[PDB]
Amino acid sequence: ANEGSKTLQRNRKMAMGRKKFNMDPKKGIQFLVENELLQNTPEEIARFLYKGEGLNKTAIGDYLGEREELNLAVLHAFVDLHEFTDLNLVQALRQFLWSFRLPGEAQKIDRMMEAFAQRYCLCNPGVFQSTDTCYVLSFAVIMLNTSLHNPNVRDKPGLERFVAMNRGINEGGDLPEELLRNLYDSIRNEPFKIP
Repeated sequence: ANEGSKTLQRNRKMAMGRKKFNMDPKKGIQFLVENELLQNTPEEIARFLYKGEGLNKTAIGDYLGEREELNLAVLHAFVDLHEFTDLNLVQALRQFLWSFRLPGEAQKIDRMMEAFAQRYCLCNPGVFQSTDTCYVLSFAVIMLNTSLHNPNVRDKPGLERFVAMNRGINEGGDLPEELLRNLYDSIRNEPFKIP
């Protein structure tokens, strides 16, 4: 056909695919793939969602939380797009929790946080020797953020309470108190921005 026309038609179909995605993620991806606007590979779908241009963060999280094989592969590729080397756990969490909004269903959140924990540990080999320590401490940080910054939680845990709540999780030992302190202060001073 002709180049200018084809480009303009493609750009509007792309805009349509975004709206479709935002109503129903699987249908949006289907429209873009069938119209040759997106390659149907786990990494190309993950880059598309990571860019997130005109996409609702809730719908990104909904797609990433589906149980079928391709969605799990896209989730793993999406987490691999995040660079976490030399970031502390809070810095890495701020970045991750901004790229999409977590689904409500506990089983979907579990898959997503497990994938995060694996990426953080692979990127920072010295920090946590167990992915279970990273997973548990990630939820501790998320809950601390709610406790310190939600006015409905009366009596916010102090640093000593936060240290004592996490004893025993570092392969039977404790995490360095300087690590716990730095995470606590980072959260006290700057709440997570949730999309």
